Amino acid sequence: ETVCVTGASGFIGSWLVMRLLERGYTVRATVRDPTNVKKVKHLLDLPKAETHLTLWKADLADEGSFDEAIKGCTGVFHVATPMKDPENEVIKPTIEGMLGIMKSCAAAKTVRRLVFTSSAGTVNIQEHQLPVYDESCWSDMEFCRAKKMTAWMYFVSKTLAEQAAWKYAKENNIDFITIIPTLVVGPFIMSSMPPSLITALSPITGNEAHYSIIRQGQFVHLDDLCNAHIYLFENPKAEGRYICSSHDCIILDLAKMLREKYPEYNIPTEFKGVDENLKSVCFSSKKLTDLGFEFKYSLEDMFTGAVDTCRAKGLLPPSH
Ligand SMILES: NC(=O)c1ccc[n+]([C@@H]2O[C@H](COP(=O)([O-])OP(=O)(O)OC[C@H]3O[C@@H](n4cnc5c(N)ncnc54)[C@H](OP(=O)(O)O)[C@@H]3O)[C@@H](O)[C@H]2O)c1
Ligand SMILES: O=c1c(O)c(-c2cc(O)c(O)c(O)c2)oc2cc(O)cc(O)c12
Ligand SMILES: O=c1c(O)c(-c2cc(O)c(O)c(O)c2)oc2cc(O)cc(O)c12
Repeated sequence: ETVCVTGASGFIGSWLVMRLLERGYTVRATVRDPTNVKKVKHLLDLPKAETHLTLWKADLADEGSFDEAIKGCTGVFHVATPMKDPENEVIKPTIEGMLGIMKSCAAAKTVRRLVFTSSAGTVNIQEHQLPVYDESCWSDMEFCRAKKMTAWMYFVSKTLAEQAAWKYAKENNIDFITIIPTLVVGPFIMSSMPPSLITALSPITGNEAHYSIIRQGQFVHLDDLCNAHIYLFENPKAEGRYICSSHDCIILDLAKMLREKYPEYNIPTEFKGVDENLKSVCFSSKKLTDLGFEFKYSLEDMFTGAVDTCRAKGLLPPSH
């Protein structure tokens, strides 16, 4: 059958296409710029890309642009998201894009299910942290707007887009699933540095401005995540939002896993404002596992796959 994947040039999108191709789907991968060799080379190099992968130019800002790509699809995987005035440059596009792709799905008449990649930023952005988050939990928009932490506009954009999308999904018998990853970490097929690896390997690179997100962190392996995407597309019992997250630990525990694996790097021992009495916040993937889905990887796997791919590509120095 034929499935569309938006944001195929990205870290999650390209890995998902790979997996969908390996499982024997015919894939329509969407990109904003098909002439960009540094993004399409990696797509066109995937197994079965010659016979089962087609490329489609589309942009979330352009109303109707996903129309033709989606027409004749049985499934859509909406992974793409827009990345000075955030309210209009990021927020509105994301919501409109989202609706735009369900409109395009309905216009298509052939889509049986739409799977949206959401964000942990839709779940736990509030001032007080619960010890365990689940799918009934939603982020606090007034806290986002009033405090404006790093990435606030992506918290707000994805929360609003997913809620706007659920409205539409119930209205129009559009059968909609959402998957909520926490920090996605793993090897990758792209030659640019995955954004979430800038955050995950921050203990190594010393990028302080990324610590807050891993102070109390949650993690999922890219391959577990893509599988979860396909599983949920297929498994017709699937309903609702699904958290996809395999590990949680505070930054001390992360950094401590890393030091032991990577003596080679200058991985600090203590972090500002972080007691060992800091509780870890877990994202419960019970709803997903109760369906039957199983996680195949470990925190160690994630960061090994990551650091190995990053050095191989010259994105990380081999030591400090
Ligand atoms: N990685 C994580 O830790 C993580 C965790 C939770 C949720 N997510 C969600 O996962 C998705 C994938 O993120 P990722 O980390 O794979 O990011 P990425 O590698 O930066 O990929 C993002 C994709 O978005 C596409 N895109 C950006 N602007 C677009 C636009 N205006 N129209 C159409 N496509 C556009 C980019 O395509 P081009 O640049 O080719 O145009 C790129 O393919 C995002 O929705 C994000 O919110 C990621
Ligand atoms: O670069 C960043 C980023 O992209 C996101 C992000 C968060 C979400 O919830 C999303 O849904 C999303 O698309 C992006 O958060 C961040 C949080 C930080 O503390 C620091 C960062 O550098 C980022
Ligand atoms: O999409 C992203 C995302 O959801 C989160 C995130 C992870 C968590 O574990 C949370 O608890 C949380 O609230 C947000 O971080 C990110 C960091 C990046 O560099 C880039 C991203 O795209 C995300």
